[PDB]
Formats: sequence, structure tokens, C-alpha cells
Amino acid sequence: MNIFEMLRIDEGLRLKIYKDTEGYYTIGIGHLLTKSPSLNAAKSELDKAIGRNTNGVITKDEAEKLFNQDVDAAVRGILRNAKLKPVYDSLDAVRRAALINMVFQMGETGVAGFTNFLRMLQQKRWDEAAVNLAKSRWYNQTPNRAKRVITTFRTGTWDAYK
Ligand SMILES: [Cl-]
Ligand SMILES: [Cl-]
Repeated sequence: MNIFEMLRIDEGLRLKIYKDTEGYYTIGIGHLLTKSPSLNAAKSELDKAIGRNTNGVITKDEAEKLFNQDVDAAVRGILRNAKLKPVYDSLDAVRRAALINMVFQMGETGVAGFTNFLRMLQQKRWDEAAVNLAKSRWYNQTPNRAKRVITTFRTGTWDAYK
């Protein structure tokens, strides 16, 4: 199990423009296209993204290309972020993957804001940090995914994903 496989479980795969859980235009494996309500604003973002007239539809390869880029960016986002990088540096491999997951879903800014949690992870206080994460709008909004990431942080195992 790795970050690729983990995220692929969490977000799924769709080759046609879809609405995320918040109501946003997304495609592929969790790639957000626009927060704008307009489906045309969605297809134009998507053509830009792919380098071709897609008409709202992409291939598997294309989906995978967007995905690689996005995991890449998430990683480099964490490493550039002054608040996240020290946390990331202090974590074991499994937990690193858990942080990448959260960064990919909610952005660097968002994660950077869970001040108390980042402080608990850094101090290796696992049970505590998991309890804090759960007091979040994120948890409340996508509980099953949230639980899986939470478990990953609590345990240090991929147990929630076998
Ligand atoms: Cl893009
Ligand atoms: Cl979920």
C-alpha cells in the first residue's frame, strides 16, 4: 500500500466531469476543476488542464497524468510550507502518507490551520491528535474517509485501507 493506492481508494476514478461531495466540478481521481458553478467554466478548465478539446471527457492515462501531478504538488506543498514541513520531517512513512492525503484533499492552507493537531502529531501523541481531528467540519462532512485517515494517524498501520 502506498500514497497512490491510498488516494485512489479515497477519491475513486471518473472519466466524466462530476460533482464532488461539496458540489464542485471535479474529474479523474479527485482532481478539482472549479468551485464556480458553471459547467462551462468546468470544461474550459479541463481543456486547459489536458491540452486538448476534451468535451468533458478524458481517458484513464489522462486521469493518471493529472493524479501524478497532484500528488507531486501536494508533496512539494508540504515541503515548502513552514508549518507542515517540520511535522512531515518528524513522521514515520505511514503517517507521512496520511498527511499527504489530507493535503491533497484540503490544501496546504487548510491543513496548516489545524494548529493543535499538528502540535499533537509532532509530539507523538497519537490518540490525542485523532480525537482532535474528529472535531472538524471535515470529519463531519466525509466521516468514513476521515476515519480511515484518522486511523492511519492513530495506528501507524494501513489497517483501515486491507
Ligand atoms: Cl492542472
Ligand atoms: Cl467518505
